[PDB]
Amino acid sequence: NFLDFLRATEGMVHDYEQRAQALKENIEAAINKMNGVEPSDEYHQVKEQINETKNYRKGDKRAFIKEQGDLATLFGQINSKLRGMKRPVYVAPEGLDPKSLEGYIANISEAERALRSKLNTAMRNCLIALRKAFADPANATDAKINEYRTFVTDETSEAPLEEQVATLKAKLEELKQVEAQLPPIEEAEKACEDANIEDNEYTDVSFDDLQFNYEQTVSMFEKKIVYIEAQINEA
Amino acid sequence: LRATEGMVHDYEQRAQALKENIEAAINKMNGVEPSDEYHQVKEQINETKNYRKGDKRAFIKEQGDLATLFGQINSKLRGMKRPVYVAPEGLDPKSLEGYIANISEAERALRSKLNTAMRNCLIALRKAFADPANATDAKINEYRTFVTDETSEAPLEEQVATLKAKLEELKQVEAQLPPIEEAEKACEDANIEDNEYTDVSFDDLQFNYEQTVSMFEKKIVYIEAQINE
Repeated sequence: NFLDFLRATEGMVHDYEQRAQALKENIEAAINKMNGVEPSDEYHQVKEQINETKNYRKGDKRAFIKEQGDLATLFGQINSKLRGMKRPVYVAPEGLDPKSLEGYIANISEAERALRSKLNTAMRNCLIALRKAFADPANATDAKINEYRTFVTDETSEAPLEEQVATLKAKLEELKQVEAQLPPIEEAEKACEDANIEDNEYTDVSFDDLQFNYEQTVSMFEKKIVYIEAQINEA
Repeated sequence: LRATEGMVHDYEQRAQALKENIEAAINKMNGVEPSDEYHQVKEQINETKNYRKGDKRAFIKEQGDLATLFGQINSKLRGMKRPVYVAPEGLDPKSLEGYIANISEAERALRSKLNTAMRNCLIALRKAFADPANATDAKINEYRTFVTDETSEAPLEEQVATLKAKLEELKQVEAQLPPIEEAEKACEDANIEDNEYTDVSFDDLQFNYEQTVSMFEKKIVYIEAQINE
């Protein structure tokens, strides 16, 4: 009968209006949350921020999209039933019609892409910083060792043997100071591996290359001092 | 006496062997052609890292050992008031140091070669997903636009048929989805975590298809309901 139809279509309108408003408020809260995110400059924080965007993509993002489509269906259904009964058309409140709701879906979709893009930028810059944090002192220390490598491999001295030995011992003591500068360089490399970094355009040395260069250079100094002191004992 | 004879023969044999080993390793590196497939390029990069901790260390250690040995020989000869030992051409410690310099440069050049192949590889993997994903997303959205348009002045039986005809067209899309999921899995195998070239994941696309189909089905049902009323 006619009063049942009117009551049923009124209840559908009441359900549509309440859900459309709730959808709008929910999208508004989620888009504001996205736009409020400030990307970190620390690796594990950015990775969690990126992981947070995946919770939206798997959760409310689908909930919003489904509910917009469900409401667009319901709006069409309401007006379908009204047309069939020669009733006035149903007009949703301003900003709550299905097309407005569709536009809010596009709004948060834009905000979602924009958030993801700035998080990806912050992640690449974080990785570039981690690379440079290893490269700069690694390049410094490698060049410093190589200076001492050049000295100990020079065969050109015509100085008396005792002066050669004193000079070699003094340079070795200098080089040995480098040993204390290595632990922080290893730490920087480990931080790179913690971020799963697998290339470093900024250096051509690994920490093991550096540690090994130091140890071998020190040993060459030691062995040269020994054999020159053997020469001095033979006189 | 014979100590120096034996060290010289040992030096010259080892200096020559180091020269030839570095030379062969350089040729090998210079001859690597970067692959275009992710797993191959990954394994090419793997081998440079194994050179880095294998023969690279062995060549560097041996160059330094031979510099030391050349030093020991001449220290012994000077103590004995004898003339200095001069290595054969190309085998002196400075030449060996230059061969270390040479292979270091070949290592560097190859490593960047492989790093760009890997970058372009991950780009191609991203595009292999993005291009069909973007195309299918637009296609689904075309049918989403159709079913959410309520401008039809036609008999209900005719709207139902048109909606069923459009739905059947839309269901042709489902067969396009499995190749797109495999393109995503291929990205996940290369540990790709970002895609600048698309705004849609595979689950986004699947969901859009599932919801758009369902909106057609529900619109069919409530117009069919109006037909018998």
